[PDB]
Amino acid sequence: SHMWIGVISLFPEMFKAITEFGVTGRAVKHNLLKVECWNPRDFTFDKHKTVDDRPYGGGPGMLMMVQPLRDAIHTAKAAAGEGAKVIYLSPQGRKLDQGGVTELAQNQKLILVCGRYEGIDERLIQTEIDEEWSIGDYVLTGGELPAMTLIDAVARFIPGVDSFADGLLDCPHYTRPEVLEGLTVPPVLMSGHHEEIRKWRLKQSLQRTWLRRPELLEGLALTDEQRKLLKEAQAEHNS
Amino acid sequence: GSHMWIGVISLFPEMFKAITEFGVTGRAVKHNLLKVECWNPRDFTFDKHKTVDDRPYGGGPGMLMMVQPLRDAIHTAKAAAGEGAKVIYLSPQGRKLDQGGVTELAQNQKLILVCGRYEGIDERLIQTEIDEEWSIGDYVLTGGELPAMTLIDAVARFIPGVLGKQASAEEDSFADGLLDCPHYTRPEVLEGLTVPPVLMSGHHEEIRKWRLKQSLQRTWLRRPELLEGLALTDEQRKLLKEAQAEHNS
RNA sequence: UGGGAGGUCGUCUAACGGUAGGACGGCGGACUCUCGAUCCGCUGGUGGAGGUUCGAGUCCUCCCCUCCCAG
Ligand SMILES: Nc1ncnc2c1ncn2[C@@H]1O[C@H](C[C@@H](N)CC[C@H](N)C(=O)O)[C@@H](O)[C@H]1O
Ligand SMILES: Nc1ncnc2c1ncn2[C@@H]1O[C@H](C[C@@H](N)CC[C@H](N)C(=O)O)[C@@H](O)[C@H]1O
Repeated sequence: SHMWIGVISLFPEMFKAITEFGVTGRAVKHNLLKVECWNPRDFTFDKHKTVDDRPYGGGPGMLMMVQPLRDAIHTAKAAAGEGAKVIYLSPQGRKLDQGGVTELAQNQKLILVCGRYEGIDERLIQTEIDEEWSIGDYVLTGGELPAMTLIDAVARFIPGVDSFADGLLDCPHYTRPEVLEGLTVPPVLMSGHHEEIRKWRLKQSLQRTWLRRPELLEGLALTDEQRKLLKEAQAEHNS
Repeated sequence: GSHMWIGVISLFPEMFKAITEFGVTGRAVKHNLLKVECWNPRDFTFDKHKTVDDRPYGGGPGMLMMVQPLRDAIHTAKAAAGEGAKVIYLSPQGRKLDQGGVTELAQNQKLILVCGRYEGIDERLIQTEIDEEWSIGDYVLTGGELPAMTLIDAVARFIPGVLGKQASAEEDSFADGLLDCPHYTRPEVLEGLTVPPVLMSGHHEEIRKWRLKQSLQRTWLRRPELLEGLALTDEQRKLLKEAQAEHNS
């Protein structure tokens, strides 16, 4: 099985950033992931290929023009066939987190609408969009980076391609040399005992989650081992 | 004129064309309002195999970035940037980015962004070369390039002259700490839905109040937590109260 | 529907008793853009009757509608 992602964007070339590079790029070459794009501009019918328009009530800025965007969405929705969910990238949507990523991952086909300018017509959101998703509480100039972020995150779940895995931040990592700028690698990682290492790393993940993002610890049911190790870390932090 | 410089450390510098050749950010670059320079650790690898990943102690998942190429790239960039440059590591273990953080980061004249790949980077490079760690969200990506581009884009909207003449009236979410109001454009009736008459009224004061009320109502219904510590005018309190009543009962 | 005040394009704002303008909106067009930028046309008004005056947005009367002050 593979993942198919439809994208509606005025700047499809931006998507090369994920399709021609890294793990996701490798995913594309092996046909494990396909990303098809439709450009509202290819759907205009005028001399200047207009894809934006003025918002009613005046004031500055522009919105994406309704017709080209709509036609692109219907065309993409068509090509996608039955069962394809249309998602609009927006700061007012559901904030992405690992749970949202896994849910989005269930879907076999998705179509991602990338806004530009001041956004899209509200009626298109009500009539064509199934779900709105935000990548964070901040505003960007467009939805392409958010779309690629979502794609990359879900792409990690495609067969043949873990922090947050258990609700915890990842542990610290080390590689050669044994000593770097007077800093030595914790002896336990070189001890070669898989069990001592596993326990040390788990304790570190727990300590970091507690110290940097302690709130990520309310919704979890720690195992006896996790509760014990966390208890130890808190004792070490301020004795 | 207004200018900002962003140094980037990345194995895939070409990814950055996504924010430098396109849109508002592309024009900002084309007008020298925003400058992005990229150093690639692969160009600093002694390894004859242009190898940039090394094995993690303890065995485990994946590979880590090789220390020497990454370190040399960071020192070269830091040296080129000169003094006063803040070094940031993109990582999910970092401070979660939000609009307040974007304004704060936007307070820097020079920044260097380190983009990880594979399982990440040696913790000691973080302790010795990194000033701050930032995450774009509670989810895991294959690399720091998208997060870096996200950070750059987010701060770029705040560089004067980027959006154009009087961007102070340009409306986006979080700009004033509230979510944006809904927007409408031509045609007047599509898929049975009509544009709210007030926006066609030409009545300026009512439109200002409508927009403000919509922003308050939408923020209240979708992200009420933002409303927890917000300085508000008498008018916003009144308008918000009207909206809360209107939906309830 | 008691006592005050007031009516000009859709909105805001001008005009001595002398040919009713401007800004924004709305419609449409140029930039030759990826311009969330900037320009340019077109649309459109004195609430209604009387009366004074050579002439009324302006002054007088009545009618209507609107705001403020206690139903
Ligand atoms: N936090 C975000 N998450 C996902 N997409 C975003 C985010 N911020 C901006 N975008 C995209 O950027 C496009 C252009 C934005 N300037 C529009 C913002 C819109 N006016 C709002 O505040 O809701 C939006 O249509 C979205 O597609
Ligand atoms: N949410 C995020 N915010 C910022 N950077 C991220 C995010 N997710 C992944 N990255 C970066 O992209 C790469 C992700 C992977 N290397 C895995 C990282 C590993 N889980 C860690 O704990 O660092 C690293 O460079 C991360 O710093």
